[PDB]
Amino acid sequence: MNIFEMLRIDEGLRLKIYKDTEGYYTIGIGHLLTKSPSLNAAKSELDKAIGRNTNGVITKDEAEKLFNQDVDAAVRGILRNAKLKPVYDSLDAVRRAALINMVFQMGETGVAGFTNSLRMLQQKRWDEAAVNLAKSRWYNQTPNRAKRVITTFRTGTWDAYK
Ligand code: NA
Ligand code: NA
Ligand code: NA
Repeated sequence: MNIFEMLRIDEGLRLKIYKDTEGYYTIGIGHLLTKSPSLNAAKSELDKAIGRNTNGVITKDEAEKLFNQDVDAAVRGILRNAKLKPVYDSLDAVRRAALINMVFQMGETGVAGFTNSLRMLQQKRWDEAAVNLAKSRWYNQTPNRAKRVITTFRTGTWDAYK
């Protein structure tokens, strides 16, 4: 198990534009296109992201390219953020993947706002961090995925993904 396989489990793979859990146009492996309600706006984002006229359908290789870029962007965003980088640096490799997963789903700014959870993770108070992470819109709206990510932070194992 690794961050790519973990996110593939959590995000799935679809090759045509569809709406994510928040109702936002998405493609591939959880590649958010736009929060706009305009499908045309989402298709333009897709064409710009892929570099060709797509009219809403991509290949698996194209989906995997966006996914690679998106995982890279999540790590890059953690490392450039003054609140996330110290937490990331303090974690082991499994829990680092759990933090990348959150940033992939919610964005750098969203995760960096979890001030109290981040402090408990930096303190390595894993059960307390897990309880605190569940007191969130994130957990309430995607509880099964959040439970998997939280179990990864709690245990430092891949038990929730195997
Ligand atoms: Na708490
Ligand atoms: Na869920
Ligand atoms: Na589990």
